[PDB]
Amino acid sequence: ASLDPKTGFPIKLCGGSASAGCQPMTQAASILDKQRTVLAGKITVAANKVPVLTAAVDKMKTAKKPKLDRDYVLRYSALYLTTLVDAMEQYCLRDANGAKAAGGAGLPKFKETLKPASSSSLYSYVDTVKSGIAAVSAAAKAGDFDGVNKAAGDIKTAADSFLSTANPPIIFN
Ligand code: CLA
Repeated sequence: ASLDPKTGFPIKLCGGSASAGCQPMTQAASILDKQRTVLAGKITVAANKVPVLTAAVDKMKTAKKPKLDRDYVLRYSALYLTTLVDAMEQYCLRDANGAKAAGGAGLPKFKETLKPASSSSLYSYVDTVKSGIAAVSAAAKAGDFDGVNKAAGDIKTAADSFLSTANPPIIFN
């Protein structure tokens, strides 16, 4: 019904009718819906790791000689924020062009010729996270501890907002 906070994994038997059965061979979910639960689970893991940065930045400022580890803030941004932004963009793509993005147009390639992730209803939330990445990097260069904390909070609100409007089908295959 929801996705695990850390692992991100998902948390009726009729004859002649799929009846949205969870059991395999009775599953009514499309491969697109299964791809959407995967992307949503990956969005869930990255957003739930935003609290971990907030704690690290608080430990940095409380230290006797406060210093901002540009390397930690930039490495967390490289490891979690790129993940979250790319996954949000992919969810937006699958929503905008439907099956075409699930492999219906072939191997991922340049000149995709499918509806872009931009112009999606949920794309505005992806723009908020892109601003959050820029703030996390700008604050780290500046040395502003408060800037990193709020920017991570802005990303956390945006990712939670995305999932709520997305209403991703949770599929236990
Ligand atoms: C065995 C290796 C393996 C495994 C387990 C996965 C697993 C995954 N990949 Mg990866 N991937 C792999 C190899 C693998 N990949 C390779 C080699 C490539 C390069 C071609 C990719 C390229 C790739 C991309 C580009 C994407 C994934 C995605 C995914 C996720 C969703 C699965 C999916 O899209 O199925 C989709 C499967 C198909 C479209 C067809 C494959 C054939 C199916 C699985 C078998 C059906 C059997 C059927 C019942 C019998 C025949 C029926 C008859 C009618 C024909 C999942 C985490 C997606 C994702 O969400 O991750 C971000 C995604 O966007 N993968």
